[PDB]
This record gives sequence, structure tokens and C-alpha cells, in this order.
Amino acid sequence: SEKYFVKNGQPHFLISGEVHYFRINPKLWRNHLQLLKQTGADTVSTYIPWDWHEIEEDDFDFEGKTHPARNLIRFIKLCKEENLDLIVKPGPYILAEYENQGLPSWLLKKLSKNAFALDENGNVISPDLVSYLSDEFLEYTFKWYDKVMPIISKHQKEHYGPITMMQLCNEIGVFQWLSGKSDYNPKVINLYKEFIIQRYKTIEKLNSVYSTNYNSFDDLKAPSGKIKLRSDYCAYFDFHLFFREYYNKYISILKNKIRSFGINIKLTHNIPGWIYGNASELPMLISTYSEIMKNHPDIIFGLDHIPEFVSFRNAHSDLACNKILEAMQPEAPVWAAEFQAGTREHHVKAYAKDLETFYIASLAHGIKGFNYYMFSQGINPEGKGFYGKTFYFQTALDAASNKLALYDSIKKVNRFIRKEQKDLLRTNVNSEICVGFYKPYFFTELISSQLLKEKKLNVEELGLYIDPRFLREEILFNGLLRGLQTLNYNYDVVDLENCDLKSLTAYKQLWITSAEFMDAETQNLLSEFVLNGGNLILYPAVPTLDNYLNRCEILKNNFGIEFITKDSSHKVSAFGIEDVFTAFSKKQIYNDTNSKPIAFTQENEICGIRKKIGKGELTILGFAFGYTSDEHLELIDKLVKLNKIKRELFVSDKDIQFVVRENNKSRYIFFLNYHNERKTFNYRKSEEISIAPFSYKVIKENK
Amino acid sequence: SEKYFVKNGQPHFLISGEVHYFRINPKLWRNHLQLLKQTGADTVSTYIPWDWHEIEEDDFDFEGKTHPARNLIRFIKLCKEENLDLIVKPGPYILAEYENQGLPSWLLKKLSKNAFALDENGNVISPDLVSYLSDEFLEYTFKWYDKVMPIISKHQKEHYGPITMMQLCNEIGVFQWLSGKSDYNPKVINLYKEFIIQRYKTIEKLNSVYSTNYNSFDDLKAPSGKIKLRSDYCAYFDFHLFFREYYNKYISILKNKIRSFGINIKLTHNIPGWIYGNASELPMLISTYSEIMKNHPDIIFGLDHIPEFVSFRNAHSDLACNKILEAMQPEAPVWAAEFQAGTREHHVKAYAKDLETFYIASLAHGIKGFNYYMFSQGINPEGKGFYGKTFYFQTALDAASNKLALYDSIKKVNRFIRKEQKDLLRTNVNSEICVGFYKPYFFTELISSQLLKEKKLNVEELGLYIDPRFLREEILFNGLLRGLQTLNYNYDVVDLENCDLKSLTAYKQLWITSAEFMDAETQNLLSEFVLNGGNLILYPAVPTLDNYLNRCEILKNNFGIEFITKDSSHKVSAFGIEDVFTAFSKKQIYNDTNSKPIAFTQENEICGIRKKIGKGELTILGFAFGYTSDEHLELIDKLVKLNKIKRELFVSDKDIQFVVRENNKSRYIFFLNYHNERKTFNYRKSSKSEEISIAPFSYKVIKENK
Ligand SMILES: CCCCCCCCO[C@@H]1O[C@H](CO)[C@@H](O)[C@H](O)[C@H]1O
Ligand SMILES: CCCCCCCCO[C@@H]1O[C@H](CO)[C@@H](O)[C@H](O)[C@H]1O
Ligand SMILES: [Ca+2]
Repeated sequence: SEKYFVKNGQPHFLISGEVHYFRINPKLWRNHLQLLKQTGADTVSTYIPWDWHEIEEDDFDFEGKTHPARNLIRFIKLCKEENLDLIVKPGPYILAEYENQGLPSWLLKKLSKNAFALDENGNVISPDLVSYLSDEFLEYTFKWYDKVMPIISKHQKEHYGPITMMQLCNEIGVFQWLSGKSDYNPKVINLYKEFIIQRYKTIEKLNSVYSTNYNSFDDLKAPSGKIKLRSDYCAYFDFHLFFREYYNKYISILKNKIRSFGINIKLTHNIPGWIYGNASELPMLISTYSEIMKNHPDIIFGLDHIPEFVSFRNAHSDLACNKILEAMQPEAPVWAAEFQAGTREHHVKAYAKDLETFYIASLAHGIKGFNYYMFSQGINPEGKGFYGKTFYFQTALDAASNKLALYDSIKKVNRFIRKEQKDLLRTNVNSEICVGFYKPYFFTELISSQLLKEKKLNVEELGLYIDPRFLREEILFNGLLRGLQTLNYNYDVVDLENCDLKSLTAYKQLWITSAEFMDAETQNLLSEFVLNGGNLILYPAVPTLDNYLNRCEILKNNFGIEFITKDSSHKVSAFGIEDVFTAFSKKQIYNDTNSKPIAFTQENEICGIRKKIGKGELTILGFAFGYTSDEHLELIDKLVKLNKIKRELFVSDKDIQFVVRENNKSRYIFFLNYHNERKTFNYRKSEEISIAPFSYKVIKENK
Repeated sequence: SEKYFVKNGQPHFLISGEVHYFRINPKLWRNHLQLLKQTGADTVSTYIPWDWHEIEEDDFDFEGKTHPARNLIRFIKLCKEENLDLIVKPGPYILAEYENQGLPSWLLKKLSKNAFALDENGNVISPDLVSYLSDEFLEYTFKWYDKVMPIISKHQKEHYGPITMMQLCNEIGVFQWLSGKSDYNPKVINLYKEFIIQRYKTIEKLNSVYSTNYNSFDDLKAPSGKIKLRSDYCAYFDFHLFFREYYNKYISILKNKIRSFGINIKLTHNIPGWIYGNASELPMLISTYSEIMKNHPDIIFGLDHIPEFVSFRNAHSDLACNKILEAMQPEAPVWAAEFQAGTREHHVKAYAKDLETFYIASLAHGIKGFNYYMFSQGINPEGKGFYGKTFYFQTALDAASNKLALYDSIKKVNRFIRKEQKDLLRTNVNSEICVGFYKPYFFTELISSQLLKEKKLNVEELGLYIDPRFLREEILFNGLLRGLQTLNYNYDVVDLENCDLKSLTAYKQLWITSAEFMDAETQNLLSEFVLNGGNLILYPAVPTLDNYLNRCEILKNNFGIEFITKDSSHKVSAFGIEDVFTAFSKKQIYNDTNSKPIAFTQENEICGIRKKIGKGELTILGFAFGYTSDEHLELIDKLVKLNKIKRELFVSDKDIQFVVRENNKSRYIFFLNYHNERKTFNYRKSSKSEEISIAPFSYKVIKENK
């Protein structure tokens, strides 16, 4: 049933600690590895920075000849002597606050103009930022792989060495994201052209989808500027599809080159998206990897969790991210490639007592492995730090291997995990709620994001009112997912693309947060789901367009739905709940023939209905609510109770979060107190306990 | 000579609680007032919502004829009976999560399009957002004042009623700010044109300042779209000056109207700017009030503090905001018109254990009065709730007048304040550091802000590299002010406009965070300050332009500075601290003439110097640093130590914040732990050491008799 790492043919919780040899006094390398092993960690993780080892063009030092901390060979030997497995990450990009993001200075000085990412004007976006598929950049990357990969091959677990996993590059696309800007390098734009021709075959086919008027593919230009026309939305949508193929090509080139050295260990990649201690944009970033994950079943994606604190303000972020990774990668364990330990930022404090709770909550929220980032603080050698002298603060160990407060928290959590991993790794939550992941709503990193300065997407200019990023951030991430977690209802997330009908039928309810557009495949899937006996909850709109904003009303017509879009007060009543605040004046007003009306505008117009269709049930709400009032929790609760779904526990205090994890033999009840209040409460199945502020309690039951 | 409220010629700590009569069962009004009084609160505060009392056009109910909770008269009477003074806030805007922000539905339905705030295209920004000087808006506001003001007048203190203060409207500009669009209503356009003609007199004079070629004033439009030329920047700068005069006109019109009813009580206004539990944009909004605060000494501005949590993430916001209000309103006490009690929104928790610490920190940080907002929860009658039925959560009292957890925290704090107010209100901190408040850097709400939809200001397009909003947020608010508070160095903030040299010479150091532009008046003042014996710290730029980005090299010349702007690594060395990360590749490179070089680029070029000029000392750093690394705190500490400035206490844990307040008689030591760690530390006055244990997110106060 569950996916989990294995060691000695038993379920193994992967406990890795990040220790940057290149930022640590080599006299203290053994001491760091021993103190890490002494927490019950089984693995150590590090970058192998290209800049640090190719000290000049075609001058490699992996042996400490030119600086003791260039002795990668001895660090590998120390990992073996101290019985730690090793995760190695040779880039080419490492980021990691290393100057040039890990690329050599000699390389960046020597590359042509056309090797760099370019803005719509052909100007260099950043003196650190190459275009991934630059021939020059791949030439030098390959010459770097030519020296480091034989070292990694020799020490891989497949040759009985310590290296169990290797990360390819680092957070692909994170620069396109953090910078406003997309890459318009002429090589990238040529690949975009091949992609479009391959996709549409003829300009007449493209023209009928885009409503364009090209005489050939030679008239086709990469999209840029604000979207003003539906044709510009279409161009930008395919520009999004192209970049997912682009990142897949980049990672495929790295992988093929790696495999050519006989390296047969587990390959990895790491997902960015946390900022300011929430992860509402991480679903957009994980959507950029959609083609990699379809095409590479052997690359395990891990999450880069950066909570910064642990409270009701960010409690839902790590669960929603873990669940979305499970949706996109069901055949591999959910794990954190980077799992916050200390802080990257001196002024952004990371409290041991905060992180200890985050670690336990991560177990409740289904994590199967992590790498404490950073277990060990580093000191940047020879001004090679992007920022100051010091790399991370409030870690488990300082750069000189002094134990800090987090050390004892990590030892405590690891001791719990080692005691329980055999049973805990084989547990799941009983989810009767499925929440649909509709990937095209997330495909906006070029036109609409929290990090993009000027918005290229204003849906009002396209005759639309439901913005897909507002939907996926406020209605889905901070709304429905946050609400179900707060109400202690288990949900699973399912990717709707090429989705098996049989994999929706296990759930008593499927929840779809829908904009006005949705592809024919998904409209067909949801139609079949209800017709065959599924209970669907759909809001805030029955879709009437496809991803190209061409008419598509399959779901509408299959369900016998008619509506007019009409302006009204933001407040509606729904299931007898008065003053439900909704995001939009514009609401769908439903013909109620063969329907039960269950929501009403201030002027008593029908803005929600329930209906039987074939063997199934439909609940449509023509209005958008997130979680910004107690009425919103009341409405989510009412909806869940339409199909008689129960919480696993009665807990006397509604502000206590719990997760029940079980198999046939074992149950774990995780109680999580995300609040600055000592809480005393009791519980019983669908008895009294005190939890400190920002704290936890774990309870075992034999079934 | 602290500024504090006075009662019976004694120091009086203003303790108010907010209780919305219109959202509470009137059978429970008395119980809310009694329970508030029993916390030691002296005052109660409420809106009087226009929408609630003008139930239809020209149909008024202040007596509970149509709804018991419309009996404003009886609520006023109960405040008197329960020995509470009363703050009334009749709008016209109240916001307060009330439908249409307090404006009548019938009004918003009746008003013509020209009553509304309009974008650049002439479209309504929001259906509830009126243009402040709309003829139609002020006509209906006046008719609302015609009915509510005679009642307020009759129930003033001077007529033996309970009413001691009235707020004019609510957070002027907050609605425009949150909408992300500025008002281009034609009243605004026409008033701006009059402002520009009055300012420049002739199109030739405006052309010479802006470098434009207009044939007449008729060719000039209110600026719209992005700034691409220095002439666009000039136009926007005058538009900012115009908006400060526009808000002054609004509040003058309301004030003159109020005075005509024989209302002589203290008038208030309330400062917005906290969002997501920080206040780094509050300085921009308070700056929109600069002309109000110069023309109306009888209007007391108070802060609206919404911290939402109390941790290192936001510890610096309340002190910086208290200090900035003091800088702009030096003759009135610092007080909080709205002082967070519970939470306005269910999904953002307000813990008693956080807010109790915020209250104590506020005393440490010099607050002299506050109004707990919300003391009492409300339930919206008749669908009047903008966002839902319940108004506020986790308050002192639920809507039914049950005590909640916060009630005990407020009772504890108030008990300390009543015991200590006589000394505590007269206490000062010993600030040897003054930080300059240069208001023109904050004049960007039309072109650059956290909330503005459109980024109109890109200084690189003007041949500049120091963005004034980046400066005032990262280098000043989240940088220097945060770093000083974290290092436990007391600082004052002084408004540099029309600033007395006499009121800077008190300090050991004056710190100026400077962009490439600064007006002649300020450049001269800082010149005189150093020549006459002041110690100036100036970074990241010697300015060379005025506020219109024309040549002004007064300070550069007076200080005998030569510099070239050159690109280098972000990292510099300063005062022997290596790998100080700085914000810009571009830095000021100084030559070594009659100076001690104390900072060096990665190529060892001089990007900071110290020199003696007349009787004073100058330290210039040609690079930008806030507080984003440990080196930044080391650098701030090094700079403070240049003039032998010392902390009040040796404390063994550098992460403990403290404030020492004293007068002749009394010393209060405030310890604040903004961290999620139980801390055990020792301390001593810098003159055996005492041991203290402090819980997470907690406080200790020690009183000493001198
Ligand atoms: C545009 C300049 C890029 C330099 C910074 C790149 C790396 C910063 O670090 C990145 O920060 C993101 C935001 O918090 C996180 O989501 C990522 O996990 C993290 O690696
Ligand atoms: C665009 C619609 C705006 C309607 C008015 C909403 C007023 C919300 O309330 C305001 O929020 C601000 C941001 O936290 C605070 O700074 C203010 O103090 C507070 O009054
Ligand atoms: Ca029908």
C-alpha cells in the first residue's frame, strides 16, 4: 500500500543531515559525521560544487591538493568509516548561497552572449544565469561530469559504496521564477518553434485553436508583453507547455550523461516554492516538472520545506504540498530533499521548539524521509559565499561542530522515528474526500505569480472573471485544503490528467475547484464519475471553455445545467448558513428544473443546486469562498456531511489538529497544537491530555 | 518632559475599550460597560455608523424606534451611568467590517458615477469607494452630520455628558491604498491643475523645473502611466504634494462642519498601515497626513496596531511606528486609537499570551494611551457584516458579555498601568542616537508601494540606482531601526522638515539613510549640524540631486567629498568586518583626502571614510546594508561604538530585548523575549548580576526606587 524507503529489507525512514564539506574545517569533518551519526541519522547529504573542484579550466582537485576542503575523496572515505550513506549533488547549479550559484567564475567570464538567458530584448537577465540548453553550457557541464561522475560511479551503492542517491542540478526553473523573467535566448525560442510545429503540424490547425491569421510557422513569434487577446493567452499557455518539455529535455540530457558512467543509483530532484514561511506558490513550481515526472519514473522528486515558524498561520502549507507531491508522484515515497534545520537568514529565526513540532507534524502529514537542511552550519571559504562569511544559523551543529539547541530536538525526533518506523511507514490516513489537482490552472509562472512583478494575465481583458491563480491560492490552497485540515477531515489529492476513473470511485466525494475553463478530457472524466455513482462538489463555476478558451460545455450539457452570470452582493446564504462571504459579485444563477436549490443571493436568486445524475450526485455552487470566516468552515462541514463523512475522533477542543494514521495492526494519533495557548482536551473514537503551545502529542493504539 | 494625557492635573494613562453598541444586544450594553470598567478602563470607544442610523434617505433613528440597537441616546446615557468617558466615531467612513464600510446602501445606489474614485480610464475603482471631495458625497455626509452632531454636541463632557473625543472619518486613504489604484476622479484632476498653477505661476517656471516644453498650463494633465523621464517623476512628486493638501482639505471641511455644532472636544484621526502583522508601509501612509499634522495642532493622530503575533518577525514594527508618530506629532502623546484585542478575521488567530506581551512591549516602547480594539466581540444585526455574522474573535468579552481568556490579560496589564502611571508616564529612555525621517522618500503611494497594482517607479530608467521605497523599507525600517532595537540601543526619530538644529545637538550621533536626492534645506541642515559639532553617519549615498532630480551638491561640497560611482561585488569590508553583503553592485568610491578610509570593495577601492569637518565628525558609507546577516548587526554595533555610546545593561543573552525607562524617582526595566525558547540569563546595569528566567514570547518588568 504505502511507499517508503527500505534498508536491510525493512521499512526505513530516511534520516539525512546536510553537511557541506567544502564549508567545514577538514580537521573537523570526522567530528561532524560522528555527531550526525550519533543523532540516529543514517545518511549525510552535500553539494559537490563545480566551482570548488574545477579551480581553473581543465584543472580538477578532488584530493585537497590546492586546499584541504577540496578533498572530496577523503570526505567520501570518512562517510564510509563513520557508516553514513551519502547523497551527492554535483549540479551543475547548486544555488546554496555559493557565488555564481555553483558555476565557475572562469566559465561565466568565458561563455558567449548566446549562452545566457535573455529578456524579450536580447539583454542578459543575470551574469550568473545560463540558458539550460546552451551548447556551450552543456559542453562545459559534460566536461565537469567527465571528472566528478567517475568518482561518484566508483562509490555508488550499486558498487557497495556509500552513495545511495544523486540530485541532478538544483530546483530547475527557480531563476525563471524568482526573477520576473522568462528566457528568450534564441536557442530556447527555436526549440519553442519546433515544439509548436510538432504540436499543431500546420499553421491552419494552430490558427483554428488560437484564432490567429499566420500564413506560416515563420510568422510565429514567442509570446511577450501583457495578455490582451484570447490569442495571446493561447500563445502563453503553449509557452508554458513548451517550458515543461524544455526542463524534461534538460534533465534527460543530464540523466543520459550520468547513466553513461554506469551510475545506477536513485537520481533525485528538489522542489522549490516556500517563501516567508508559506508554500501557496509551491504547487505552481511542482507543475513545471509535470513532463519530467511523466517521463522519468526513476527520478524521485523531494520537497524543499522552509516553514520558518510553526503556527496556525502556516500549518496547512506542508500537508497540502505533501499531498500534491503524492498526486504527481504516487509510486515513490513523499520526502523532503531539504527539510528546514536552522535558518538561511540570521534575521529570520528558526526555533528548535518550532522545528521539533514541524518534524512531528511532517510525520502526521505523511512524510517518509527527510534531509535536515542545514544539519551543520558552514563557513564560506575564500569569499565564495554569495552573501556573508556564514552559511546558515541555529543549525544542529555550528561550522566548528559545536552542538546547538536543535541537536537535542533532532536526537529526540530521530529516536521516536527509529522506534516506530517499521509500523509508522506502513500507515495511511483513511481519506473519503478526494480533491482534484487540475494542473493547467497552475501553468502561469510566466504570466501570474507572487514573484512576478508586473502581471501579464488580467482575465477581465479576456471576458473572464475567475483568475486561475486566485482560484488555486485562495479558494483551493488557503481555502478548501486549509479548511479540511482545520476541521480534521482527511483528504487525498488526485492529478486529473490521464486519471483512472477507478481511482476516483474509492472516495465518497470528489471536490473540484473550477474556473470558467477546463479541457474536454477532464470534463469527460468528471461527467463519467457522476454518471457511474460519484458524488461531485463543484465550485465556483461550471466551466464553459477549454484550455484555449474555445467553447467546451461537455460537463454543463451532460449534467443538464443552465445558468446566467449575474452581479449581486458578495454575501450568499448556503445550506441555511447566512452571510457566507464570496470572492465575486458575478455568480452563476442556475435553472433549478429537476434540481434542489441550496444557495441564494441577497435578492434570493438560486446560486447553488443539488441534483441526481445517473447513479451519482452533483452539488454546484456558483460562488467562490475560501476560509476567511467561521461561516466558511461551517459550509465545508455541511458539504462533507452531505455524504455522511465523519472525523475519526471527537476531540473536545476544535482548535486541536489531529491525524489518525493506521494499518491493520497499528494506529498513531498525532495531536498538534498550532496555537500560543496551553490546551487541555479529551478525545474518543467518532481520555484527557494537556499540550504546550506550538507542541504535539503522539498516542499509539493496537487495533 | 514626556507628552502624556492629563486628568485633574495628574498624569493619566488613557485606557479605552472598543464596544460596538450597534452589534450587541442592548439588554447587555450595561454588562459590557461594567465589565470594561472593572478592568480599570476609564473610556469606551464606538463608531456611530451612518448606514445604521439613516435607515432610508432622510429617515433617522438614534432612539431605537426601528431597532433596539439604534438607541444611540440610551448607549450614551449608560456610559455616563457606568462612569466611562466616550469616544464617538461617526464617520462618514467607519470601515469596521460593516457593509459598504459604513456608508448607507441607499446612498451608494443613488450617487452619480462622478461621486466615485475613478481609475486612469474613468472606471469606478470599487462600488463602496467615493471620491473624498465629491460634491454629492460631502452633501450627504453634511446631512448625516446635521443629525448625529447635535446629539454628540449635547453629550460632550463640557455639558456633563460622557463624550471626551471624536474621530473624524476613518483611516483617510486606507481604502484607496488597499484598492491598489489612486483616484483620478475629475474633482481630483481639476484641484491638481489649480494646485500646479498656484505652485508654478507660469508654464515657463514649471518647464524650467521639469525640463518640459508645454506651451500652457492647459497642455499639462495629472500624471498617469509609468515614470519613464525625470519630468514624469517631477509631475508625480507634485501630485504626491497635491494629495497631502487634498487630505488636509477633506479633514478641514469635516472639522469646520463639526465645530459649527458647538463641539469643542478633542478631535482624533487613526493611522493605518499594519498588514500580515508588520507595519513597514505604515510610514508611507502616515506621510500622506504631513499637511494635516502641520495645519491642525488640535487633531491628535493615534496608531492602529495590528501585530497579529508577537515574535522577532515583527518586534520592530510597533517601536518604529511609535517613534515615527512621535517625529511627526512631537507635541501630543503617542497612543493607539486601535490596539489589537482579539482578531478581525477567524483564520488569523490572536492569542492572549501574544497580545499580553504586545501590551507590555508597547509600554516599554513609550505608548501613553490605547483603545483595546476589540474589547467586546459583536454580532452584526440585519446582515450588516461585510465578511460574515460575527465581528471579531478571541476578544476580552464575547458578544454575550462572557469573559474570554484575554479579559484576564487586560486586567493584569491595566492593574500594572494604574499602579505605576504616575511615574511610568513621566519616564524616558536615554536615546543618544537620532535617526532622520526624510518624508519625501515616503511620498510614493501613487507610484511605488507593497499594495499598488502597478509599479510606476523604476529609478534605473531615471539614471538612478537607489529606490527610495527599497531604502526606507529595507535599509531604514527592516534594517537600521530593527538592528538598533535588536542590539538594545535606544534611538529617537526626528522629522528633518523645518527641523531646529538645537533639537539635533542633544544626540551623540545623527544617522541619515540617504538616496541620491535630498532638498537644499535638508542638505544645508545636515551641513550646519556637522560644522557646528554634530556626529553624522550617512549611507548609502552622498546625495547630488534635489527632490525634482535637478543638481544639488550642497552637502557633497560642504563636506569636501569627491566620489565616482563604480560597479563591484555586493560584498565589502567595513571597520575590519569582512564579507559585509551590500544591496547594490554600484557604490560610491571616495578619495582619501583629509579622511580615514574604513571600508573597501573587493578591489580594495575606498567605499567609506571618516573625517573631521569644523567641530563635527562625518562617517560616510558608499554602500547599502539593512539587517539580512550577522555582519550587519556587527557593523551597526561598530558604528554606534565610534562615539562610545553604551547599552543601559549587560545582558548575558544577546537575543533578550530590554528597555530602561527612568525619571528622578523610578527606573522600570522591561525584558522582552520575542523568541520561542525559555531563556535563563543574567544582567547588570553598566555601573552581583541578577538571574532571570523568561518564558517563550513573554516579558518581565522590574521596578527600582532610586
Ligand atoms: C533571482 C536570483 C536568484 C537567487 C536566489 C536563488 C535561491 C534562493 O533560495 C530559494 O528560495 C526560494 C524562495 O524562498 C525557495 O522556494 C527555494 O527553496 C530556495 O532554494
Ligand atoms: C479594497 C477593499 C478595501 C476595503 C477596506 C478594508 C479595510 C481593512 O482594514 C484595514 O486593513 C489594513 C491592512 O491590514 C490596516 O492597515 C488597517 O488598519 C485596517 O483598518
Ligand atoms: Ca436543465
